[PDB]
Amino acid sequence: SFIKPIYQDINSILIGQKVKRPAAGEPFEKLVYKFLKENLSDLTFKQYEYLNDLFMKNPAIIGHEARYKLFNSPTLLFLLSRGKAATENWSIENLFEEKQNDTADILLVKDQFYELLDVKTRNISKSAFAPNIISAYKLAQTCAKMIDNKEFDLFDINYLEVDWELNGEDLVCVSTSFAELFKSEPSELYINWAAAMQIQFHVRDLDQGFNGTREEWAKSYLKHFVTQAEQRAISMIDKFVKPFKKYI
Amino acid sequence: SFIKPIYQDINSILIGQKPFEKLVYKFLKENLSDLTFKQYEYLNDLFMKNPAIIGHEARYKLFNSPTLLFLLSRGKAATENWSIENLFEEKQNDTADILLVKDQFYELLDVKTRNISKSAFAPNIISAYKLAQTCAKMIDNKEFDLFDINYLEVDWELNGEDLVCVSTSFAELFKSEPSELYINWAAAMQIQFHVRDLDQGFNGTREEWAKSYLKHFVTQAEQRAISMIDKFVKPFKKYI
DNA sequence: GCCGGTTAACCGGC
DNA sequence: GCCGGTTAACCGGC
Repeated sequence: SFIKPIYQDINSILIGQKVKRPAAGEPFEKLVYKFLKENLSDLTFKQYEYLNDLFMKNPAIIGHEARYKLFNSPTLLFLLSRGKAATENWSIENLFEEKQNDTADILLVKDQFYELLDVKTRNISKSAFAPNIISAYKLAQTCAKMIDNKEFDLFDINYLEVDWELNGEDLVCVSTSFAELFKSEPSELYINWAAAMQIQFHVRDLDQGFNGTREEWAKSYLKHFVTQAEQRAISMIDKFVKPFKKYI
Repeated sequence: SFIKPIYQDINSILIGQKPFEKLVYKFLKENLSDLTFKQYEYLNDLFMKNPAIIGHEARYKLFNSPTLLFLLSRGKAATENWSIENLFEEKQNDTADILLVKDQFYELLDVKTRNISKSAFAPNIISAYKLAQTCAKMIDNKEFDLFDINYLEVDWELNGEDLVCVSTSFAELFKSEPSELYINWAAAMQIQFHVRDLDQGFNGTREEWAKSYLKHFVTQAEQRAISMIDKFVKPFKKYI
C-alpha cells in the first residue's frame, strides 16, 4: 500500500474535518482524494482519470482492440477498463467521466504497481450495516485471471472507512479505518448472495492475519467462493421454494 | 386505479418540464387531494389520528390488514418510538414512492425515471421475494381486493444545463402476465422491466394472479439454483 | 450477536 | 434483440 505510510497522517486530517449536508458522506471521499493528490500527486488518479491519461499518452492508438493492448495486463484490463464501445468512442473531446459501476474510487500507481483504493463511508449514528465491498463473482474472475497469467505481485485492493455522524447542518468525521483485502482470511469473507453477491464487512472488522502468498490467497478464495456457491444453491430450494410450494 | 382515469391529464402536464427525481407528487396532491400520501406521510397520519394508542403491537392493529401491514409498516422499534414529535422521515427501503388510498382501497404508485440518452437498462422494480410474500399473504388472508401496485415511468433527456421530460408511461403490475416477469436474482432478486414495456394482457382473477406468480417464482428459483452451478462452480473447479 | 434482504437505477456482451 | 451483472450503502428480526 502506498497510502499506509501516511495513513496516520490522514486519520488526523479527516478526523474533525467537516462537509456539506444535502452515498450519504460522498464529500469525505473528495477530501481523501484532495489530500492524496497533495502528498502523492504523481500517483493519484480517479479511476477514469487513469484511462483518460493512458489514452492521451498514445493518440495514434485508436479503436478498442488496440487501446485494450495498452494495459499489458488481463487482470487490470478486467478491473479497470470500460466497454468496447466506450473505449472505441473515446477521444480528447470525449473523455471518460465517472461510471457508477466502476471498480475503484481512487487509484494509486507507481512504477507499474497498482493500489486500488475504495473509500467507504459510514453513518455511525444508526445501526451497523455491513456494506457491499465488492462482487464476490468479480473477485472470483480476478483471482482466476491472476492465476492464469501469473500476475501475483502487480496490484492490491484496499479500503478506507470514514466514520461520521450528524452534527447540525454539517457532517463530521469521528474516526477512520484502513485494511487490505489480500491480507484477510479468504474463507472468513461473508458473501451476501441476495445483495448482488457482494462480500460484506466494515473495514474496522476486517482481519489482517493471512499468512500465505498472493497466489495462495486466490486459490483459497476461489475455494471458498465455489463452496459458498454450492451451498447457496441448495439453500435456495429451502428459502425461496419450499415455503411457497404449498400455495400452488 | 385512481391514476389511470387521469393519466392523460398527468401526461399533459409533464412532457416538456425540466438520477433526477421529477415531482408528480405535487400534481396528485392538487387534484385528488384527500387521496394521496408520500408514504410515511400516511403512517404519521395513521398514527396522528390515533394518539390514543402507543406501542408497536397496538399500532400494527391500526392496519387491520396482514397484507397492508407488510408493505407499508415500519419495524417494531421505529413504531414504538413514534410520537407526534418524532415522526417518520424518508427511508429508502420504503416500498411505494407514492400512496393513494380511498374507500379502504390502496394504490401503491411507484415513480420510475429513465434517461433515453443512455441505452435501455431495465430498472429494479420490486423485490421478487417481497412480492412472493405479498402473494402468500394475500391468499392466506383472502385479501384479494384491497390494493394495487402500479407504476409511472417518466422519461427525459438532458439539454445543455437542464433535463427535460420527453414522455411518460403507466402500467399495472397486477395486470401483467406473472410468468412474463423478469426476476433478476443477482440484482437483489429484483423484477426488472421498463414500464412502457410491461405487458398488460392478464385477465384472470386476483387470486389467480398471486397463485400464478408463486408458481412462476418457485420455478425461477429452482432454475436460478441450478444455474449457479454452471456459472459460479464449474468455471473455477479447475483452479482448486 | 448474528444474519441477510432493499432501495435507486445503471453497460455491455455476443 | 436478448440477457444479466454493479455500484452506493442501508434495518430490523430473533
